[PDB]
Amino acid sequence: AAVTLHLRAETKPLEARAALTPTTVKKLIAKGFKIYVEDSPQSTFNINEYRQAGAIIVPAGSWKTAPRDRIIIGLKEMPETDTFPLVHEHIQFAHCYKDQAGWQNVLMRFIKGHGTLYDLEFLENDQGRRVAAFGFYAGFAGAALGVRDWAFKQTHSDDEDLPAVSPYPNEKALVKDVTKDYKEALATGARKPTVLIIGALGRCGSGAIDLLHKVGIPDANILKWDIKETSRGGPFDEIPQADIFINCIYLSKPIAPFTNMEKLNNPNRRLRTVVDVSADTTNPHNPIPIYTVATVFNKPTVLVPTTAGPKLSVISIDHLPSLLPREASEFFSHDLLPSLELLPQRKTAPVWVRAKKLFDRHCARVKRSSRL
Repeated sequence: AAVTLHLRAETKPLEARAALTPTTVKKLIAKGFKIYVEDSPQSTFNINEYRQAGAIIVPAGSWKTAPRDRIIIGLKEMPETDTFPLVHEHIQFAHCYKDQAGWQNVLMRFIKGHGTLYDLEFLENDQGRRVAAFGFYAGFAGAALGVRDWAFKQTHSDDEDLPAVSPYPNEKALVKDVTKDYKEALATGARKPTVLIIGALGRCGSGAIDLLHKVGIPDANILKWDIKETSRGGPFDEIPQADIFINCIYLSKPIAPFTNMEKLNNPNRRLRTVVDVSADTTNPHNPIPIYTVATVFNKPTVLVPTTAGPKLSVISIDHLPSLLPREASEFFSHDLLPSLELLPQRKTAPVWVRAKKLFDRHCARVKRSSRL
């Protein structure tokens, strides 16, 4: 019943996280698994770390010719330019269950090769909770950039914007960089910022709070809100009153927004930075209707066109965990490990059976002449 996992190197541009880390590979091998790991220069992990963990090192792309019994595990989707049949059982975020452009073609590759897709985004426990995501570090990274933008505004003129950001090698490095910016801001006479976090109880909230504490922002300066508070109904005066606002709650139904331009266009507004960790350009009812652009690492902030009050910017990056690829990967792999240990019995174990049945359901939606 021994299982063989093959960690394919990511091809998606700039993706430096990994589905399995050296630490998790070591544990799996200790559990009887056989693990192959493809060399990946862009990975934040050095290939030698996997070698020392006991992995069999192979060339990038080797999975395409690997024995059919190997389970191919990766993080991001396959290149839309690849069209050959997928014959293996794959574990990955395929992004083809929400009618994404070209989703049918994605599934057709599996159908043609008689392969199987166990999508990471829908892998859940028996209670319905996802087994592995990147919430904590999405909030941690979000808070880090939030502090950096707030600090930038204290040390530069409004004519300048926060410069391009890049992934950090480890948490210590990120905290050190944010702390430096932070201290430089305080040196000018700015007071320690007040931070409002909506969704403070979830993992994203926990992550944001952890970054704030580590940078030195007092627990007293953090207003921790969640459903209990948001249930009052927006707009919330606490948002314009805070120096930094971090949102961790995803809302897409018709309800009063958390804030709006009417409330932001006020000379007494203190708010300088809004980090919407739940940012989604595809959201039909954005609870923070003050931006339409999804910012990116090379241009992290976008101006909110206010008519009164100090310069206000939004950070709407949808892949914040990529700012700390190593830690994001360690947390993710750790959370995923228990499910991975059930692969030997994936034919009957609900966590995997659910994923397989989900795959079958979506495949059944695909009607093509080539299947006749």
